[PDB]
Amino acid sequence: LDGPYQPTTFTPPTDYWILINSNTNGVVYESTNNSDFWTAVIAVEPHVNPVDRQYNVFGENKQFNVRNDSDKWKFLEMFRGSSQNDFYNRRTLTSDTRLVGILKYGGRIWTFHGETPRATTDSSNTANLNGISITIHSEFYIIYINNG
Ligand SMILES: CC(=O)N[C@H]1[C@H](O[C@@H]2[C@@H](O)[C@H](O)O[C@H](CO)[C@@H]2O)O[C@H](CO)[C@@H](O[C@@H]2O[C@@H](C)[C@@H](O)[C@@H](O)[C@@H]2O)[C@@H]1O[C@@H]1O[C@H](CO)[C@H](O)[C@H](O)[C@H]1O[C@@H]1O[C@@H](C)[C@@H](O)[C@@H](O)[C@@H]1O
Repeated sequence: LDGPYQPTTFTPPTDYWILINSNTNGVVYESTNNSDFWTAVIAVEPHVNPVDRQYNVFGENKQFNVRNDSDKWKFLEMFRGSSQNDFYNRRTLTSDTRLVGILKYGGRIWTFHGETPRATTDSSNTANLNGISITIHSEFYIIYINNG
């Protein structure tokens, strides 16, 4: 509906889906409150063998082992709950549409995971929702995931 907006960093308001039109094979967005919430979504092109790729995430070079044996894009959610904790692949969205969504609502971050056209929403808790800001690397909309 509203957009597209160009890649930027901002603090999302609550109750609005951010829909990111992923158009490359790297970091799609980085989201943190710098206390209890770090999420980076990495885009993996169809049909790649296991590779150890370097990403610049929150000003640190991180190596992630990624793979994709499918015809679809893989959007890996990498999560850590503190600056000291290791990132881990918390969720994966497997998508032909290349749309990634995030919502702030009810003290939670909501995203889509699983495989289009039956991707479902899931929640992450935070003690500081209001402090979560996001750097979006692709054009985005503010309000589909499964359908385009
Ligand atoms: C159940 C469920 O939802 N399982 C999905 C899993 O984590 C759950 C999350 O809700 C939460 O983060 O953690 C919980 C643990 O306390 C739950 O286990 O998340 C993974 C990662 O996204 C899902 O797997 C991904 O999606 C599937 C489709 C596949 O592409 C995986 O390779 C990919 O990692 C996981 O979904 C289940 O995965 C298994 C096989 O490993 C089956 O495919 C299963 O069909 C699939 O469940 C289906 O997709 C879910 C996203 C959801 O729509 C569920 O209702 C549906 O049955």
